[PDB]
Amino acid sequence: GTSKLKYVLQDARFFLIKSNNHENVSLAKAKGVWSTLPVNEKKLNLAFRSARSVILIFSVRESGKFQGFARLSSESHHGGSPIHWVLPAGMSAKMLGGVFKIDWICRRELPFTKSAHLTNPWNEHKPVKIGRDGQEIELECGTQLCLLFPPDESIDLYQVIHKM
Ligand SMILES: COc1cc(CN(Cc2cc(=O)[nH]c(=O)[nH]2)C2CC2)cc2c1OCO2
Repeated sequence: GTSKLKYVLQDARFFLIKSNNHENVSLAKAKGVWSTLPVNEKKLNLAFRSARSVILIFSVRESGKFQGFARLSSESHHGGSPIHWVLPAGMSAKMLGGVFKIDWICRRELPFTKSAHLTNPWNEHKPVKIGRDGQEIELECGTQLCLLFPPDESIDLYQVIHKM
């Protein structure tokens, strides 16, 4: 069903997260963590305090797809286990902010062709696939986008609900 998912998404905030490669999304899916540049770290920490759920919707650059979505379970923190992010040439790990813990809601992919009818008011009503890393997605567009993903029957939202 979709009812627990709708409950988790109720009054949520949504952010488009771009990854340079599949390797970083794979790491995030395996370890339940994400990290970003300080500009987006500040936005996400503010959002985490502001709303019952903050949803990150992931898209690997040039893949033509979203790779899933996850809920922030923490603000960013430093000093944990280093994550061997495949950083681009020239970016040290020190350029990153802290690490956010996340709980995956859907690890299935969604092609951009399936979201062509959804526009994001916070990015000039451009198709929701279009946006910089960290672009906020307005509630209604973000909710409908998440509802387009194939159901992920491997995940049980019971434990997620208890964290709200
Ligand atoms: C494009 O190369 C980059 C790689 C990273 C490593 N990052 C993936 C990631 C990619 C991204 O685009 N945005 C993110 O927040 N994270 C892992 C820490 C999770 C961070 C970057 C970045 O440029 C903007 O900051």
